Amino acid sequence: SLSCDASGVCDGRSRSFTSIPSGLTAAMKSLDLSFNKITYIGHGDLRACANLQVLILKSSRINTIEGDAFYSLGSLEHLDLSDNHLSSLSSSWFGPLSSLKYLNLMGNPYQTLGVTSLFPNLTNLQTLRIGNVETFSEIRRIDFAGLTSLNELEIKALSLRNYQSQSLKSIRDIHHLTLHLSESAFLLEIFADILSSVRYLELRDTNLARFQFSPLPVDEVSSPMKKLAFRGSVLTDESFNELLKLLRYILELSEVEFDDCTLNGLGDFNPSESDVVSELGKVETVTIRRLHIPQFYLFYDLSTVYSLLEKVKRITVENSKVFLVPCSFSQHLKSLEFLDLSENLMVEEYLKNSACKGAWPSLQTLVLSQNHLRSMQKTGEILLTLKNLTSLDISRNTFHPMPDSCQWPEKMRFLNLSSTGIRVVKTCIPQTLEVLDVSNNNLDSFSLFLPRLQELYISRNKLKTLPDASLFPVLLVMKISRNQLKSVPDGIFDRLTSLQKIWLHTNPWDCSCPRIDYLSRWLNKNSQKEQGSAKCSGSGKPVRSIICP
Ligand SMILES: *[C@@H]1O[C@H](CO)[C@@H](O[C@@H]2O[C@H](CO)[C@@H](O[C@@H]3O[C@H](CO)[C@@H](O)[C@H](O)[C@@H]3O)[C@H](O)[C@H]2NC(C)=O)[C@H](O)[C@H]1NC(C)=O
Ligand SMILES: *[C@@H]1O[C@H](CO)[C@@H](O[C@@H]2O[C@H](CO)[C@@H](O[C@H]3O[C@H](CO)[C@@H](O)[C@H](O)[C@@H]3O)[C@H](O)[C@H]2NC(C)=O)[C@H](O)[C@H]1NC(C)=O
Ligand SMILES: *[C@@H]1O[C@H](CO)[C@@H](O)[C@H](O)[C@H]1NC(C)=O
Repeated sequence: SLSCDASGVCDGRSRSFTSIPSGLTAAMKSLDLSFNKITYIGHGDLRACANLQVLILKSSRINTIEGDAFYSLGSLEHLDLSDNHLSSLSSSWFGPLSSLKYLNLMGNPYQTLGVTSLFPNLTNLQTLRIGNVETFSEIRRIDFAGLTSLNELEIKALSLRNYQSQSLKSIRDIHHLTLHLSESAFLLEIFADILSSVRYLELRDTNLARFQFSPLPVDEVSSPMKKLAFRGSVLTDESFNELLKLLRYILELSEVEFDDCTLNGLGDFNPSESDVVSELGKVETVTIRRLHIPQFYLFYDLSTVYSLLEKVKRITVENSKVFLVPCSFSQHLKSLEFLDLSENLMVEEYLKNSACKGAWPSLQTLVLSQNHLRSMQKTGEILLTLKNLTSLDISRNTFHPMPDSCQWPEKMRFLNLSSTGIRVVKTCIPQTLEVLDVSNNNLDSFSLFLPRLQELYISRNKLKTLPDASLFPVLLVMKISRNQLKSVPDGIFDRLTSLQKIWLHTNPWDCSCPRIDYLSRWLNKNSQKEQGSAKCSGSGKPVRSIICP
């Protein structure tokens, strides 16, 4: 019942197969037998497809596979056996897969990878995923023997009971290691074994409240780790300080991320300057998303973080209930160039303290997207302290109408006012602008002369008339989809002499011929410039298809 295309890609997915279909051929390049009910794979089921490159067997109900089932798949590059019922793995399955690049064994109920190294013959392996949520409980030294370099290694071990020291040490290089660990018990041992190989370590769902640092029993070496991320972790202010002590081993770390974590303030954590980490090495990017701090009144005089972020260039603290960045802290972020405080609780009065006289000295880009700002004039006035600011994003803030006169940072060339509920644009917006986004608002027209404007985004508004071409003599990009445009003045787009891209779709274009002639002809001569396709109101026919005699 399977169907193959002309390139040997065959689909046998979501059938009710209870066994590998018979009559497979050497012409098959890809076989998808996922979501079936193939309980057993025998000695000869896959012997005929010797040229197979891709074999997907996800979520079928495989519980038994004969040891030599893959003997003729010497050209196989992708094998997905994830989410099946394999409670035991056999080294025999992989012995003949010399061309294998991707192997997914995750989601099967085995407790360990077995007593025999499974991957020594997989010399070309690039991606390996293993483990499960409830049963994988031990990682052994023999587990990764034979593997030298991997682009991605994912180990799901939420129920881990034991990690044999040095298990991960035999791997020479790992570009991205993803570890699902529920407890911090083996973190020091694991960390010690990946110091020479891992370039990006990602730790998921780890409760690190009990984590405590101790120098590692390993020889000194230059670690290639550049990125470290924690996803869904639980920390205490004390354990966080302990984690920072690991930085001494990863001197090239440049980026750190904390997503969906929770930080608990002990309330007794009174560390001396001796045990407190105040240096952050070469970390230049810090990204925090959805951080939950239960009781902030349980933290001490957090001034150590001031010396911690002095060299950081990019900081993101998104959707974490931030309502204030104290002035003294802002003054210490001397190297900061990009600051994103999207989806927080910032209001003008507190932003005024956050952006005090010498705050964020080097700042070039400030994102205050989804906050509680109400006045564009007051916001611009407050930000005059940021002398080097060139880009400002205040989108998704509910602003009252803007006035005719406003003060803004002198170098500001980018301003995002998308989704701010504005009904009119006034001269509050400066002529220094090169990029303006006023999309998703309630605008009925646009008449602002912005001589240096290179990009205008005004999609999702209520314009019934295209803004005058003379308003943007050097415009490169115009986005005006989803408005209420029915026509355009003859020759208008040819007057946008620098135009490179334009979005005109989702508008009720009137394709009656003694009117749509110019637009249809322009679209035919400028297909490269159009993004999306303008369609006629009613028929839904592409505007370009219309030809007026
Ligand atoms: C961020 O913006 C600030 C703007 O204040 C930049 O700092 C300012 O840099 C200028 C030029 O280097 C300094 O002006 C100089 O003042 C002396 C007076 O002693 C004068 O003789 C010179 O002719 C010149 O006008 C100014 O003092 C300084 N502002 C401060 C901090 O007081 C800063 O360079 C920008 N950061 C980056 C990396 O873009
Ligand atoms: C002006 O600000 C706009 C509002 O933020 C911005 O549009 C938004 O751009 C982001 C970034 O791509 C989109 O985010 C999408 O991707 C993230 C991460 O994968 C998801 O979490 C989001 O749900 C979303 O799928 C937003 O969708 C998009 N908002 C919309 C609907 O417009 C503009 O790009 C900014 N203008 C300029 C010129 O930079
Ligand atoms: C891989 O298969 C070859 C087949 O000749 C076998 O000799 C070898 O032991 C297997 N794994 C190793 C150790 O390379």
